Amino acid sequence: LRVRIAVIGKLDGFIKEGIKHYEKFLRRFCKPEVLEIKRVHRGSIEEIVRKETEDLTNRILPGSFVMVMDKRGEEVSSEEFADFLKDLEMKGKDITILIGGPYGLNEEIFAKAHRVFSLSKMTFTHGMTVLIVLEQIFRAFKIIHGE
Repeated sequence: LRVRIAVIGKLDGFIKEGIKHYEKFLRRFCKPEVLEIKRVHRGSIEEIVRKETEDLTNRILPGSFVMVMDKRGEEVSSEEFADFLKDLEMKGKDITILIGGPYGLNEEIFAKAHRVFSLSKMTFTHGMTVLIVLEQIFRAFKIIHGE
């Protein structure tokens, strides 16, 4: 079961340390991968967002369940998230999670998604989004597996 998180933007030091921390605990349940995508596009905000969105969509694992994180998406509790994960673990379906940069995402991405989730009414940075999602995945695998 592979779990890829593709994220636009350079991750801070503490964010990379947190990734390593959650990866160590997640390895008993899945194979996690965090891909950092270089915020190097120029032009109008619309063109920057369009190119960043293409960059994320080009990192979707083929045949995976795609979760786009966006505050416009549906809110979900940890219990609900665990149900989603239990279902995907039952199906042996890999998961790609996509996180945009500071200007947001282009619409072409929503048509490639199986679910669009909002983690809060609050705005989180790209790095904090990665940490929250890895911790929720860990939490969800613990709930499902008794622990």
